[PDB]
Amino acid sequence: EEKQILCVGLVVLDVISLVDKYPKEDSEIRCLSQRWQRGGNASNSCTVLSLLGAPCAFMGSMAPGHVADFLVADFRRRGVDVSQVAWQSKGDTPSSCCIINNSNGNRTIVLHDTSLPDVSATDFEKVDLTQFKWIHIEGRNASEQVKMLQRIDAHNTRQPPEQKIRVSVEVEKPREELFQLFGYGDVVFVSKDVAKHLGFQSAEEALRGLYGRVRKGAVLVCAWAEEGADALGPDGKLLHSDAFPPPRVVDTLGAGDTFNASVIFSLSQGRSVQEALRFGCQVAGKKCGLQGFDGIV
Amino acid sequence: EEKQILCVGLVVLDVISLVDKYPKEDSEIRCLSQRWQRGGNASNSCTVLSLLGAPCAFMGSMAPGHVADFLVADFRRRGVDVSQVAWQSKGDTPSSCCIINNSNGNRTIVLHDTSLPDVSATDFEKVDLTQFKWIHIEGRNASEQVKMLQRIDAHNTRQPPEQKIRVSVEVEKPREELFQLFGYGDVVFVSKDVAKHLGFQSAEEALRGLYGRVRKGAVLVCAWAEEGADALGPDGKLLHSDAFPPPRVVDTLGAGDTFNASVIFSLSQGRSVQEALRFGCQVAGKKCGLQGFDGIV
Ligand SMILES: COc1ccc2ccc(=O)oc2c1CC=C(C)C
Ligand SMILES: COc1ccc2ccc(=O)oc2c1CC=C(C)C
Ligand SMILES: OC[C@H]1O[C@](O)(CO)[C@@H](O)[C@@H]1O
Ligand SMILES: OC[C@H]1O[C@](O)(CO)[C@@H](O)[C@@H]1O
Repeated sequence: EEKQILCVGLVVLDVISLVDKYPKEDSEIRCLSQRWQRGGNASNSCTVLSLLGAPCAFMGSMAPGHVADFLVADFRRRGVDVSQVAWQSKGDTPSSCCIINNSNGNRTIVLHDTSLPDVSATDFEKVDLTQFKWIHIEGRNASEQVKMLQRIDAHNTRQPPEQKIRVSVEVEKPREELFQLFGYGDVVFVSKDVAKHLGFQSAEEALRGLYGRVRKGAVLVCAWAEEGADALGPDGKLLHSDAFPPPRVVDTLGAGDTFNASVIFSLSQGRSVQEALRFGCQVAGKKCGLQGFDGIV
Repeated sequence: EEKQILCVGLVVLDVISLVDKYPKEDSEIRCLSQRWQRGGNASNSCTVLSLLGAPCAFMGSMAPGHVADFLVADFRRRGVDVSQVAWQSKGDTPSSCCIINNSNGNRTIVLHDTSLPDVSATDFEKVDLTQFKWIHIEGRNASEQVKMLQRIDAHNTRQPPEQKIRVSVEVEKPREELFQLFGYGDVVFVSKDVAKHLGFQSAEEALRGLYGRVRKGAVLVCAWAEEGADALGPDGKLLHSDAFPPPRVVDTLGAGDTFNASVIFSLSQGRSVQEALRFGCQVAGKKCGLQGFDGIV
């Protein structure tokens, strides 16, 4: 069953300026280039998933408008299905103002989340789970997403072992409400930002420190930028892959999303956790030498 | 003859994020609000001119596309005529990435001028000068704009004194090619940035220092932000108006454009240079207490 991979989360219009040096206050500078790029964690993962060759679908809140039309068009050009999008009656699809330093790949994100209602459990209740082999959830509205996770669980209990839906979750924002999401999913992604916010100084210590929160049987993954990525499963052994830096790092916008999608892809292809860590570091690393995601395969 | 006022220059899509504190490098912050706003020096002056009650027209290069459609729609909502726009066959209308500090009104502009061809003399040669009582030119492609200025001059020589077209020019960028524009126009606007670039420390010393470059009979104007604005005409007397700060300064984006348009409006209404300086400081000052230009009248 090579069904689709469903990613649930944010879609964002990223307005991107590429500069030599980060601008100072009240200054006026001319940019190297500018672009609009579809963004949002779950949305970027769909881009990378479809570039890796996997049929995938995005599910997130969008509002009808010019921004949405651009985003929907871009989704469809990547081959990312949007039939599960939760269209709202009023509002604006979120957007960000992004500055990318070209000399080191740093990225400044000024985000506008638009009081747009999040994907609700009632929205997710309508999804036909039989279309997906893997469902990835970007931690967002935790109380509602738990019910989605519970719905997937009840479905899985009634399926034969080979037709159970694999589940991954990302806890990327250091917000207390999201931490309960650690206890769901077969694969849990914890951000370096969340690890540090929680007092850890390395992926390894974060993995050892946090593993008692995950569902028994789950794999906890913590990427650490230039120091590579680490994972920890039920057998208690810490796994690690080094980073694979490109010659010049020019754009780290969405680099964590590339890692996440690559790990999801690798595991969904039957690879082992060690293999998935290495592939994730490789694809994310070479994204960092590119503007955007084209050229990552 | 209360004909139109024509402003020649840039139109820009300003993508604006309003923040508490200016973001640091590689950080991720959430904005207070975001908006798109039509921008560009000549374009912003048209906005303020139409808010002051004057029929006006914009002339600048635009490329057909979604950005242009937004800009044209916004022009027409302000009542700014766009029939003289120089549509190009290929390219993108310029846009900027703007961050506005809400606690002091500072503005960071990251601009993308799009290799879009500038309004040429051949474009301007087609304009029906009999429709305009005043023509303002944003210094840009100086060699071509001089020929426009020369065309207006030849027209004026053949008109009765009361039907001569008044001309103003802005020299806002510290670029050597633009300085020849000092010798044209009845009113010359020199920016604080250009004054400083040229070694001056105050409007007054800039006016005294630069006046020998202007056409005999012209008035030289130099605005200096919180220190108000100064002017110098042929009689040799230095005129000055203080600033009129709002209670809270929240948005200085386009504040010089508001001053320019207000001086043009005031002089075109027959007021004296002293009056035009005060009005310009008043309207620009109270723009600085507002986001955008609505509410400036
Ligand atoms: C945030 O993600 C980053 C950030 C900076 C770099 C720099 C070199 C590199 O090779 O990869 C980077 C990554 C992706 C690697 C991982 C493990 C996610
Ligand atoms: C650049 O323009 C600025 C910048 C900052 C302020 C702050 C207070 C104020 O009252 O006006 C300002 C202006 C406009 C005044 C002039 C003379 C152009
Ligand atoms: O927080 C949302 C921001 O983060 C990103 O998804 C990067 O992974 C950007 O595309 C978006 O602007
Ligand atoms: O340099 C162009 C920039 O300057 C402004 O015109 C401000 O006067 C902005 O509207 C535009 O982004």
